[PDB]
Amino acid sequence: FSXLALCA
Repeated sequence: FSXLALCA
């Protein structure tokens, strides 16, 4: 996915 819990 694109952005879960570490999109940083």
